[PDB]
Amino acid sequence: YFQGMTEYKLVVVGAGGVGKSALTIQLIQNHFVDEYDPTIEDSYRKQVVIDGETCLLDILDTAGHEEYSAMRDQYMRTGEGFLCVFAINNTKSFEDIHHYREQIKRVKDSEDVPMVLVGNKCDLPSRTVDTKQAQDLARSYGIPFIETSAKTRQGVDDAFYTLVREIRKHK
Ligand SMILES: Nc1nc2c(ncn2[C@@H]2O[C@H](COP(=O)(O)OP(=O)(O)NP(=O)(O)O)[C@@H](O)[C@H]2O)c(=O)[nH]1
Ligand SMILES: COc1cccc(-c2ccc(Nc3ccc(C[NH+](C)C)cc3)c(OC)c2)c1
Ligand SMILES: [Mg+2]
Repeated sequence: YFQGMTEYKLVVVGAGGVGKSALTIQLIQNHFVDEYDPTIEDSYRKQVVIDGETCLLDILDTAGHEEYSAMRDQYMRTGEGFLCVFAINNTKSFEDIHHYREQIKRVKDSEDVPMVLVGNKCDLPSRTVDTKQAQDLARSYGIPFIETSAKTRQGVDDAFYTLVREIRKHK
């Protein structure tokens, strides 16, 4: 019996400065944050309708630069889907995606975790990562790729909604 709307626990991961917080705040507040305030851990919530189903997104916004914590592994165990974010002007953030994916596969002990690859800051002219490279990486992992800008709001809804659709397909 229906006791309230379905809830989805999403975790936003990726290197320092790629725009994880900016993406989340654009989704929740329709606000672009220009300042860089490094995150340790922040929790957000939003009700949306995706494909005719009302649901609640519980979003955990993570730290880019973090050593081994068992506290980190805990929320990666409970998270049901992961936005893996790099910045299209930062090649290192793109190469770090492999490390986030491995970390997630290890803690969930699974090959088939709901995930979306997100290439953020697509409004900047200093692209160093081609769309095609990122699409090929996503195709090799069997996951969707979405280009976003927290500043223009391009792809922001889509990134989160796509992840929810991936979670739904997985169960
Ligand atoms: N032009 C542009 N700037 C962006 C975009 N997303 C984020 N930024 C900028 O990049 C900086 C870092 O954004 P922020 O969301 O804090 O990064 P983060 O990944 O949450 N960092 P951390 O892991 O330290 O928490 C900020 O100055 C922000 O305004 C984007 O899509 N376009
Ligand atoms: C442990 O690993 C996870 C992993 C992923 C998401 C979550 C999650 C995020 C936010 C909330 N909830 C929440 C969201 C925003 C606020 C802030 N309030 C001021 C509204 C409080 C709770 C949540 O609750 C079940 C779960 C937990
Ligand atoms: Mg942040």
